Amino acid sequence: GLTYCTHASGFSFNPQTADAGTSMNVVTEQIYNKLFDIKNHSATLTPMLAQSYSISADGKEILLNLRHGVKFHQTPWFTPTRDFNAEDVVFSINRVLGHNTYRFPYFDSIKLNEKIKSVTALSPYQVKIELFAPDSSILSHLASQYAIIFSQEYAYQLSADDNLAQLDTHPVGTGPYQVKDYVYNQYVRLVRNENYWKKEAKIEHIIVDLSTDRSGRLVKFFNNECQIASYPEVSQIGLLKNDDKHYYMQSTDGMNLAYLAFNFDKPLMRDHEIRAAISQSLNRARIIHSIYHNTATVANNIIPEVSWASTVNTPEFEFDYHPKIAKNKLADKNLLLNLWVINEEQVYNPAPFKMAEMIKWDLAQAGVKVKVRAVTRPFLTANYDLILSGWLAGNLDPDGFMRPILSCGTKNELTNLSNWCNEEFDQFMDRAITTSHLSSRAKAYNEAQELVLRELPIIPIANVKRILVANSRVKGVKMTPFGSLDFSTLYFI
RNA sequence: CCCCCCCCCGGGGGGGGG
RNA sequence: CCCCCCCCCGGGGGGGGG
Ligand code: HEM
Repeated sequence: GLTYCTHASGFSFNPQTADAGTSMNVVTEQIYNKLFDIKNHSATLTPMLAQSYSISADGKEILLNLRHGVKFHQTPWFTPTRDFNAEDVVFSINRVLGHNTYRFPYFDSIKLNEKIKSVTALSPYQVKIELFAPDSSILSHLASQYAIIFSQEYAYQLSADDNLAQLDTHPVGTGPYQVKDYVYNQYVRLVRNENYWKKEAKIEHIIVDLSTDRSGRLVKFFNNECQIASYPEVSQIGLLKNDDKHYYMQSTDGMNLAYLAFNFDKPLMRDHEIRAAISQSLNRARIIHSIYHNTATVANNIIPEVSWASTVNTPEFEFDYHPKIAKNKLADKNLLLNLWVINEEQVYNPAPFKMAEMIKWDLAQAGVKVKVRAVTRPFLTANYDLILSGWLAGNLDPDGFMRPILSCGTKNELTNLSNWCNEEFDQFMDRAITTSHLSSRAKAYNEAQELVLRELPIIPIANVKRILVANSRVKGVKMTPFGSLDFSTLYFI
């Protein structure tokens, strides 16, 4: 038996209804399968519930050849009568599109229904996707944590009794692990799926512990009630070592960006002169040590270096810390600005309010008055001059993170906190998915990044590392920038 | 119930890359 | 740790014999 301890913050049996850029769902990574997986810095489509695919010459039609003999979980709440087929695929994508099955933040922010025309079953083992125009990002989005396949047989039985809410309370998937029992925001008890379509899970029983706070997580670990500890307290990390023979640490870089956005609804914030000066006033180097204790990189980029689309070696930032230039342009302007901070646990921010004080301090030195406000996620959904946020993405295709944050389509949404719209940026972004090749795609993505780093719609603060601690007994631990953790590969020695 | 071909999975052996 | 070929096992589909 293995125990995985992590935060109750962001816990869901459905990453589709969850707010985008906030989590990597460690639970749905084990109980649900996608059509494809992408687990390499080359973005190679690993076939999962889809054996293979082919794209029409014009680029507007994708055919998915689905795997045979795949069966859904046999749980107390559901007992399947048939194998996985095209009907389960058709139901799952049509739901997020808003089409006949007979708010999805991620899929809304990438505008899937504007990408996809139709998803239809040709054979029981063949699905046809119609596209409005060629999109080289479609299968990467269907390779993401958000594109899990649900049971059509289960949803038909649930819709029979108005019970379709149960889908997210009592799950049924094709994953290597199966849900046994749980208590909300406390624990999840997983059991190995015996009739899995791939190499079977090595550990029969896994418990996902959500109960303990960030501080007492390493406490529970060293008390041996916890064999893998995820997201530990940042100050506690500097107490640990890599020499120890009873525990090891594993870090990973990726798309985990903390940033500051300018509200472009504020006539002052639409001024490039003040935006470039505010950035010059911020000592982002000093923030990385006080907030992240060497578990982050000062970010002068939006696309991480682990992305296939990082062809720029992140050049020197033209609006980096210089308080003398900042003091001149801002003090004489006599500015007072409302800085909002989302009051929640952030994966890109261990201490978001502490950082908001360090920003309030750095800006006062250059003659800017900042008034920080603790704001809730739904209150924001219902005014700020600056907001402190970020993005965590496993999908390292910049269509999945740069489009939600900076595109015109998402301006009046929670994803684009800048309320920015640049038709030249949208130009590069649209171009980057009409071309199918990585050379062509990375060129347009670096052009858009270069535009973002000069127009300054956001100030990138940190390149954050996801950390975990594991016991020496536990082998088969592989932390990747591409997703959560695969519990299938875990085993004791 | 017995026998071919295709696809997929798992295992073992030979070869190739860090 | 990643990738070829051979062999074996299991599963799914098409074909052939009582
Ligand atoms: C490789 C170098 C290792 C050294 C030098 C080492 C040393 C020790 C020491 C000194 C203790 C007593 C507590 C202490 O004062 O540290 C201990 C206990 C223990 N060690 Fe190790 N250890 C090593 C590797 C491992 C590994 C790989 C495991 C995997 C299980 C392991 C499992 C344990 C366990 C479980 C205990 C507690 C008693 C027990 O469970 O049998 N050790 N070891």
